[PDB]
Amino acid sequence: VETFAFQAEIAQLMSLIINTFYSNKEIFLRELISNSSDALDKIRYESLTDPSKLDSGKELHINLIPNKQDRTLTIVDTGIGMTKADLINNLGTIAKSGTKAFMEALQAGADISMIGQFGVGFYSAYLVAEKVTVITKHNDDEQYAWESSAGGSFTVRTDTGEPMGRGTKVILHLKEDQTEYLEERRIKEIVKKHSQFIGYPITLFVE
Ligand SMILES: Oc1ccc2c(-c3cc(Br)c(O)cc3O)noc2c1
Repeated sequence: VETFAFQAEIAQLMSLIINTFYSNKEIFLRELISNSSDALDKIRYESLTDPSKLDSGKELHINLIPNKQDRTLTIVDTGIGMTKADLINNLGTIAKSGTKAFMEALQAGADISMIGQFGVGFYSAYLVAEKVTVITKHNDDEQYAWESSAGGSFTVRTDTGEPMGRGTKVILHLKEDQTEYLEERRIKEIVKKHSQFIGYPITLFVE
């Protein structure tokens, strides 16, 4: 298990998300589904010239898996997946510059819901999650698990869990007061409101 420090700017972003009074937390799901869509677009694009890229899984989709016993909401996609380097480099984002822009926008009157416009939507997960685990598999790398409960550090390890063919799984370990996001009707509402034009099947698992 390797432990890394967040860049100061990203730690600042995370504290802002965790500490700011802001009621419209539901947008985290839109942001994660958008990320999944982007990753699915990437593997589809690659497959247009090299169909063997889909040998690790032909179906391009997004699954939403609530588990009330574990208090987790898991978002699974069969997108391109991230390499170990992607994970370490802020989950494939340019988060330092994105955070700078986001901060400046907030000071000018923007609100947290606009986070995705700055390319750092992943971190909105911390609106509702006390811990986030990201399991990922790219065609050109091994399966890795990234994890952070904020507090300035994240870990990366090779994943010995259930193998995924290809793609990314974001496991949200929800805060005690945010269990509404495990309820079918609430999740359905959010998907319908914010993700109407995502061009991949979004399947909400039931329990
Ligand atoms: O260059 C990239 C950037 C992000 C992702 C992702 C990804 C990252 C997050 Br974070 C997420 O929530 C969902 C994803 O599919 N999978 O593969 C990628 C490749």
